[PDB]
Amino acid sequence: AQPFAHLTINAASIPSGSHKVTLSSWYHDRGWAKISNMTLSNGKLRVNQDGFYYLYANICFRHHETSGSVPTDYLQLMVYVVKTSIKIPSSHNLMKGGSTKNWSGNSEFHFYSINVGGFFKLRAGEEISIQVSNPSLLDPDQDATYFGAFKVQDID
Amino acid sequence: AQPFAHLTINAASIPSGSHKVTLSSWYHDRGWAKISNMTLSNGKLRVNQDGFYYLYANICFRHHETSGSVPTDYLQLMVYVVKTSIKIPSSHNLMKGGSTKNWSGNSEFHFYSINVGGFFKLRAGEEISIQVSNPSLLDPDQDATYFGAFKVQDID
Amino acid sequence: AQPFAHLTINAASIPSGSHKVTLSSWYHDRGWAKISNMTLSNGKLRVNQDGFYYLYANICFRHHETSGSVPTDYLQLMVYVVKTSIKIPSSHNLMKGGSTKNWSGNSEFHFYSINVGGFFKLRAGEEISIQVSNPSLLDPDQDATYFGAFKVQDID
Repeated sequence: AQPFAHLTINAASIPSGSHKVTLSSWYHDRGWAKISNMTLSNGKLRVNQDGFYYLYANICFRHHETSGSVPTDYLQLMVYVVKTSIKIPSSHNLMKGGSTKNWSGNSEFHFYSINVGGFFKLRAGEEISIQVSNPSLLDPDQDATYFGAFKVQDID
Repeated sequence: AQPFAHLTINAASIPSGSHKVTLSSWYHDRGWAKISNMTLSNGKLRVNQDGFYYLYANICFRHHETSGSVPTDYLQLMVYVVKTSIKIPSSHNLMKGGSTKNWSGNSEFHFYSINVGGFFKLRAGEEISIQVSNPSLLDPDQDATYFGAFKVQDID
Repeated sequence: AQPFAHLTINAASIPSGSHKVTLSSWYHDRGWAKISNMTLSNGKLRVNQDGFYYLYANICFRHHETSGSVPTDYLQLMVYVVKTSIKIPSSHNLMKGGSTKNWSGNSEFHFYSINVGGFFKLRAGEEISIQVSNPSLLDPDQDATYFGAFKVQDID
């Protein structure tokens, strides 16, 4: 039936840096993770069926004093949903979300989630990927960090 | 026709504590609140028809110095969208969102909202409910705190 | 086919005030901005076909110390999705989101994004618009600030 995907983060895809990076490991076969009529290729969600899709992502970041220090008090926690063309490899942000945070001292725990959503016209061959800042602060739970898409209607 | 629900907060389901609780009272028949081919049973949204639904929630929290003061300098405003099943009961988190906030001195007025959304496969008999921390800080307005769902396609 | 819109901010509709305003200039014809069987009239999205629609908005605010300073150390960064009508002079709030935030001159860069979404029953002639506080702090990129709608089903 109509294409779709709901992907949960695989805790492998997370270095120990602050640099913005493409998340490359997502489950598509366990818990809430599912996919149909679309292809997952190392963090790249390829469209197989032309259409107007509703796209979305939810990203939680967290930090507990107990787990150690971090280079700085002030973080830029951002999420970018990117479209890339297998044909014309031009790459652009479909959506952006996030917040600057002062997780400064004398607080045992800090947490913050970001969500984005939107309706976009997609062509088979096009790929959707997720980039985030501070990926070492990501919350690994499946109810926490995910992204997905579902076709609403055909190209018109 | 296809099932759906948009439920608004009934200011009754609001204790005076900071412990996380399931919100049990939502309207389904005034203002923007509505429901069709779905059943609301004391805070639980039961699925009637099997399908792939888009689920969402928006939750607003606020605080006035005039109202008094916060339980602590550092607060944790969170939302959890929980799924349950007839027999074989088992609370399962579908999504979570939130932030840690320092609500003190600053301005007699503090506010923060959270939103979560996602595409899930659902079976008749399963129930969607909402839990939040600091429920006594909820914004009672129908445009501030609500949750809902709408079927997108049949199970496949 | 079924109606929809995805509108992106036109940097014209941005005053230099802190006063809450209705954003009056959106693109419907370039980049990801698109519209089908809905009509844009200076900031309001008119519904032309009765239906149950999914509505959404993403708003991003940001500040560069190089741009000068913020009107207050503690800012109210809010968005309200409002419904008005071609006929009556009413004005109804459908969703609200936002946060109070300290951008107290220290860090050289501040950013914060908000997103809201919901399922609403709409009649031809009703119009959707966006109101935000601190409009001079809006991020003008098409992936940062937008709102839209897509019909899910006919009225019932």
